[PDB]
Amino acid sequence: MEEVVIAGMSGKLPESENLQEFWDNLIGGVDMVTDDDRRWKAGLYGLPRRSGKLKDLSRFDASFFGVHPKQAHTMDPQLRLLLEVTYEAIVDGGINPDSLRGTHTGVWVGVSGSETSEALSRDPETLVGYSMVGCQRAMMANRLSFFFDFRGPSIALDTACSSSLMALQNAYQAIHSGQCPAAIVGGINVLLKPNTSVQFLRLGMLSPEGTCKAFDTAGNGYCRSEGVVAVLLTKKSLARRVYATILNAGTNTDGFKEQGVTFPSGDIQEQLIRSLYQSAGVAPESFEYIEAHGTGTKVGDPQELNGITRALCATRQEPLLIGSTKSNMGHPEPASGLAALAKVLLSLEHGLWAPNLHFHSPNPEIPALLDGRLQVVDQPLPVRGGNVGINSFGFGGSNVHIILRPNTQPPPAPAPHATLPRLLRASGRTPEAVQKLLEQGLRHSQDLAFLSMLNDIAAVPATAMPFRGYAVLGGERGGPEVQQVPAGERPLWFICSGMGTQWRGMGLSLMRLDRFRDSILRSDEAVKPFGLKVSQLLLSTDESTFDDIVHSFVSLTAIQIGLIDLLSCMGLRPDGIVGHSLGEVACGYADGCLSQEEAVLAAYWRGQCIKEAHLPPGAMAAVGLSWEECKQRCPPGVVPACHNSKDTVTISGPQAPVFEFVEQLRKEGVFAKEVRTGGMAFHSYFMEAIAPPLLQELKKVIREPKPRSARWLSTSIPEAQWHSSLARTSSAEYNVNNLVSPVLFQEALWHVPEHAVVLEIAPHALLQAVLKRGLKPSCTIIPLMKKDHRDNLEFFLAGIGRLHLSGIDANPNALFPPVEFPAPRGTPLISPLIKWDHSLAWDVPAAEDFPNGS
Amino acid sequence: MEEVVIAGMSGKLPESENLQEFWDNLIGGVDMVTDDDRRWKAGLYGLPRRSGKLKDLSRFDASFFGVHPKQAHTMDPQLRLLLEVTYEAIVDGGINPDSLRGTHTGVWVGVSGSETSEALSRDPETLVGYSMVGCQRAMMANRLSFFFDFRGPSIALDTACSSSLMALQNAYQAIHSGQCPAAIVGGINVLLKPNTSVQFLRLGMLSPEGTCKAFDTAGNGYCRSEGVVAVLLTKKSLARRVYATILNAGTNTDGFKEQGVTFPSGDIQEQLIRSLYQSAGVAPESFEYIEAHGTGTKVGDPQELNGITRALCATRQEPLLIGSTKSNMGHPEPASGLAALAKVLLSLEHGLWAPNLHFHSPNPEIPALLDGRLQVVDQPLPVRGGNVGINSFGFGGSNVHIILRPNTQPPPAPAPHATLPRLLRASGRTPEAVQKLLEQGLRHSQDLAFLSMLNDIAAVPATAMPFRGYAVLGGERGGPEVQQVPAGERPLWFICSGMGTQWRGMGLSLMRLDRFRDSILRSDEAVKPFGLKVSQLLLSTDESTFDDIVHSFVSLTAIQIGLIDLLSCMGLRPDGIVGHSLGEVACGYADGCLSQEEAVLAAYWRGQCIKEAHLPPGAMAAVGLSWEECKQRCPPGVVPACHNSKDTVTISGPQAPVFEFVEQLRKEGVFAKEVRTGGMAFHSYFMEAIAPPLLQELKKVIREPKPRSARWLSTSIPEAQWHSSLARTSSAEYNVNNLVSPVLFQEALWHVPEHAVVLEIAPHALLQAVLKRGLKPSCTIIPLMKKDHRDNLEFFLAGIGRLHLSGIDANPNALFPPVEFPAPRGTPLISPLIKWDHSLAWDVPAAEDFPNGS
Repeated sequence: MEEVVIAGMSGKLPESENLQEFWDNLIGGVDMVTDDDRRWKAGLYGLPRRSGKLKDLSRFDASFFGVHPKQAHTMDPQLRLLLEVTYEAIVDGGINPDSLRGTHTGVWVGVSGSETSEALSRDPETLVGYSMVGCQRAMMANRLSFFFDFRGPSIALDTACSSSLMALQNAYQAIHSGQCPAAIVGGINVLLKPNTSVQFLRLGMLSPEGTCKAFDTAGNGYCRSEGVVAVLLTKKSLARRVYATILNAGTNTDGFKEQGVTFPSGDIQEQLIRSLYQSAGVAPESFEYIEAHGTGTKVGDPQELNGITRALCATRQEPLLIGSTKSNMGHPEPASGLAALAKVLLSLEHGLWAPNLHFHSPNPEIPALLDGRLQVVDQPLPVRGGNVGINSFGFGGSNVHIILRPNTQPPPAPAPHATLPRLLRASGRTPEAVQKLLEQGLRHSQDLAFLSMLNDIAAVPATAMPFRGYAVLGGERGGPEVQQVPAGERPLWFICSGMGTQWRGMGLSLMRLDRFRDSILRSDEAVKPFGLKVSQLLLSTDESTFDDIVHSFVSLTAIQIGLIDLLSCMGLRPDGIVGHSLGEVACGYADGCLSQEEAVLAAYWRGQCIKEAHLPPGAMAAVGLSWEECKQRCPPGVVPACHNSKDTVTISGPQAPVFEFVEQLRKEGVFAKEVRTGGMAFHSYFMEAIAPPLLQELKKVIREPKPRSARWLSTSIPEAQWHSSLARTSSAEYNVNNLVSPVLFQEALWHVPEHAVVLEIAPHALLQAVLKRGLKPSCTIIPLMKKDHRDNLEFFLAGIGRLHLSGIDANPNALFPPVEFPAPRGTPLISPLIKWDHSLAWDVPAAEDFPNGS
Repeated sequence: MEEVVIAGMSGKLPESENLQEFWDNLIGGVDMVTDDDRRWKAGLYGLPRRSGKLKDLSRFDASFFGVHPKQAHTMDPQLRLLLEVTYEAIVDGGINPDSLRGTHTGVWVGVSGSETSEALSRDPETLVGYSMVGCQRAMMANRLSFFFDFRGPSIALDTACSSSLMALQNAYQAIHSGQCPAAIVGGINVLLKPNTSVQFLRLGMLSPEGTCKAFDTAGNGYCRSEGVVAVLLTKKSLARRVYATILNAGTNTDGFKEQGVTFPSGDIQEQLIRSLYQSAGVAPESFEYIEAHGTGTKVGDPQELNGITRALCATRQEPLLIGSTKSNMGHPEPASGLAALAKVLLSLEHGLWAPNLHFHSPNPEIPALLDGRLQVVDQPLPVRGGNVGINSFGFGGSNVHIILRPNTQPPPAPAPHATLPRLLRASGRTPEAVQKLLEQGLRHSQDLAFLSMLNDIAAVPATAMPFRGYAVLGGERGGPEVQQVPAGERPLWFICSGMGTQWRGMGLSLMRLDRFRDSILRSDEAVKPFGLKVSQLLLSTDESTFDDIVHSFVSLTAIQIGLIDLLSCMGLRPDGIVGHSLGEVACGYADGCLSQEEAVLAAYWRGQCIKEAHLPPGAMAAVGLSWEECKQRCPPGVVPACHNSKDTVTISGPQAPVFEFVEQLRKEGVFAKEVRTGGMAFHSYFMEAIAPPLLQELKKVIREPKPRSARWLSTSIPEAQWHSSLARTSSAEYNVNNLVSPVLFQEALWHVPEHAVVLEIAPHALLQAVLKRGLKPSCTIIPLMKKDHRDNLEFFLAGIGRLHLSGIDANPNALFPPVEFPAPRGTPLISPLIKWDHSLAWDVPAAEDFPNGS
């Protein structure tokens, strides 16, 4: 009752390390079968010289899959290759494999031989026990279920040549019945000992020329080949990527035949095909292509093709295209179904049917090839539309047939959010893997679904993949950044600065993000009744607006609240919060003890009470003196205000004490930074009378307060008063004490741990130099906005990107509108982009480890 | 949506050639594991000396399964044994295998090793191609599907130790979904090369003592064993025999474990058990026995038993019985599930739980064994009632569990038809097989369901099983009769005699049969209005009744019609019909051109017209003269009447011509048999006037006649008049010509073919001596009734029995009321009663055909 789709694909086929190399060789018309001594001699025992073999067989990333190096040498090579391509298939689906770690997904593998098992057990005096664990035929599925933590059925089955498609049929029935949510289908074949080829030669099944002349007059046998293929099957609701939908799948057996056990029977195959499409409810006119078994034998090809033309070409009125990938590749026996399925799905993805090789004249015993009812694809011709049938028949008599419907999702309509720059994060075992992923993301910068699945597969722990990277796409600067991430957990800390950081155009560039704009409009409707709206303070800003201190207060708190909201939808939960005056006001929303409206009205009421009453113009000169030397060198009535660092302390007072330290700024090395904000002496004794009018207004907004958390480190309260009744809750008296007390921004900074990642929440990171000398040198400081930046959205996205390079997982897909659930076809492949650590070589059995009759 | 039942069982286990030998060894407490050099040496390579092995491995009936003797030598022995036990399982179900020849039944076999394949391919210069066909792992299922002509899925699967029960689980899902009507589940394991045992020894899994000390403190490993088991699964409506009903079946996998791939996890097993019974809807209180995996390892037994006591023994209030057949037998790896299932089903059939061996003290790490919540069966204790759970866990991590409910059908209530004698037919390859079946049927003569399934499995062609036999059970004579049947088809011919064969008590003994009594009452209601009823002519017969000729006529035709009805429900369709006067009247009902009422009224009207008019008393003297000499030696007005043979001709005439040939009977060798029937000259010139009154009455009964068939050979019409208008239909003029013409019973007999089987339909076979000298000597004449026989039902059943020995298939189950569809439990097993032609020895690989490190 559930729809079953094909979600992922990966493979290793002759002269085809990756699935793309496979496709290229297939459409290139290259003879992937070769005459090389890569496994045994050229023509020993009278064997054919030509065979299809894999490029390499001794490469395995043993540390990733957690196998001991002594156990990896005594493993079946086909199991090592199956582990790697099984990871690559899940990643090709767009699914992180960690989301299937407890589920009931099953594994079905089609194998037919275990030659490594009998090569590794020839000497009973030097045996090891690990050869049983790494080479037994059930372990080809059980090791996959063990590593990927799969709780479903784990079966290895052998059904001769139809073994791989039979596994697909059983996995189909498991998903269809609701037993399993997902499944993995595999198929493996490796040619190691020549005695099996001598057996097939004496049976009469091997061509002397080593060629599958499919549907040809000169066909006299097949050519043996290798291959390791895996696909990922899932229900429709879990699929990020869809290649095709399996309409139906079934099987039968020939039964008794007078001719023999080996001989094919086309009547039972015709019955299987007709019963399948009937039960599926599809008309035979709707087909356009059928991938035949097509092994090239003398008696098998007319039986199969006459069965096809009886079941399908009765009342059709159109030619039916037919092909066979064994003419391009050779015939891997238990892995022939998934290799043909890979060719079909690659042909559907690229829009062109891959041609057949070695087809010159039709077989005269097949009359449908002579009048045009069946047409062999011998040239590349485009895909028009309809269903594709795939059948594979074993020589024992097992018949399997699949009907699948390709997906035809068009590329989406253009949208105004598609012009915004995006983030792309990557991970890998080596720097080259991260470079490959980032450069392929740069090549396809306008493909939104491709970037979404690439961002989805990047959340791997640093112990598994120790190299991470990022690149900002769609911007003007660009540039991949790759570095090695240290292992372990690093705490994330939030620091939000105070006043003096406003400018012309605060956060406009990232007003294009929807969630930031929603937060800004929420703060707008909150201050709307109070004769104010921060939207004109954002868009219609000139120099007559931010010299006011009320507008500066609300335009600081709203921007910090919007940044915290963006970080909260990002998935990030802070471990420690420490602010600075109005930053400490926004720390209430950062901690959750405040909400939007109370924070914005508290900031506006602070500004309103300050602008209501009037006190002598104040100063904020900054001097190059410590905290203790400033108390003894100020005149009476002049108080130190800000304890930023051990060398930077801000003084507060009137103009004549400000003019007093102009002369002492000439003396020695003393800073003469006299930056003021409206000429008002915040954090001073001049506002001891400001609090009682202000406190009255506040009690009407932050009534029934909530207690502060242990993560919030207070900066207006000294350390010995942290347990008092005033500093447990974020009440109205807590906020008015912030204005009348000096900010202690040094003793809060020494409680930050050793390897913390510090995020600065400010419209301009002017506290970055203070935090560098004020914190431990094993900390990372990341700014989020920069004053007078042309595209501040690119600056924000680079901060999120280097947050990925520190070790904190943060998915930038949540910032943008989500992509529709089926990806459109023609989306680029992901499984060729995965690279492993292949610096080591492992043991492979040779031809001398098998009995030669000596 | 369909109920799945276990219908058949067969097996070959250590020291257990048949399933009964297995049961005996199991309850006998015999250690089926031995220390003999039956496969390799005693303790070479440091291997344990003890192992469980089959009794013989080189026996195969190659001609029955149609394999060439050169192909049989290069076959896997385990496939040969699987073919034989697969036939035995179907026969044990009570089902003829020919009724599944076109159906969609599937085959699932659990294998794990193919050592014969690598022993037969060691020399690439002397290879043969047949070793691929007979030893490839897919062929273990494909050869079964090929021989038995099965169209369903044919899969060989390997899932380590749980491989046999996994096949049962998949076959369960196929029947449950409605995909398959029936299925065959197999499991095979054979120990041939010692290198695999050395691998298991180095892994640490083998006990040094070669003992499975299940649930014991001293358990340190398992003992390797052999075994070939097959069961037959079917839907409920097809089952003649039910062992149990599968309530539920399922599987899962352990997934990732910190301890390793090999280590068992009881938590996932507990989850599987709890999910199964929940989905099945059965309470955990309803269980009474669970067959554990019970391999005897140090860390596996506490994990499995603690998982069982968490899933099952939470709120139970009763002890739960637990056992393990591996303590009796050893551990066959991929065939452990079906062997345990065989032990459980044998224990349910015999009413006693088979005890465990080698259990002395409980494992201290299992606290449920120390307080009584789990109880080990170490003594034979009776079966009380409830469900039985069977689980088998592979060492790769595959977990499978079965819930099955035993059938508790009581033996039926006694009935009056159970005292009647029955027929039992048998077939076999040898005379000893037929003798075994007949003597086991004699031992259980009162078991009706057992005899019904034995009669059902006996319909095999003579080319397959050339020895047939029969025995009449419940009679007083008895005696098995065994002979060799000649091959080919033999035509069946019906001959029904005329008058002069009546006696006192015609057919009474077989009035107890229901269909004969129904035919008699149908003829009774037909003649009821005509002031007659043949029931008092049957029961209330004395010597004042059958001296009348009307009663003799109806009591001949009714008995012959009832015999023909019994033969028609028997399944038999005649090839040639030839009668004799009133026999030729009953030939109309034999041919189908007449019905019951027309035949009975025609016979009664012949008698009524004969008894109406009166003619001079006639004679039927019989003389020892030929047909031509009788015409020249009779006086004028005296006509020869019956041409029985070349030496026997009946004369017809008055008393004074009858007295004339008394004197000539003294002369030479002339018979003086003057037997008359009422003193009336039938087949003579004295009844030329009898026909016109008779014809008038007949036109009112056999109005609108039907044409005679080519099988009916006329005896009142000469050969040259066979195409005339009088002899094409069985009209009223056809019957009145029978009375006025001589019967030509010789020229009809020369048209009978060479090897015909002749059946005599008469209440007393007085024509048996005539047919012996009148027919060819290659014909068999079978009488059906004998005059003055004490039990004529035993005489009829012996005729049907020797009809089976001729070659004609005839099932005597149709004569009696049918047996209810589920057979009651305790019905004797059938699969130990099948014997083969095992006079030849085939090749088995030795230990020297494997690499020893030389």
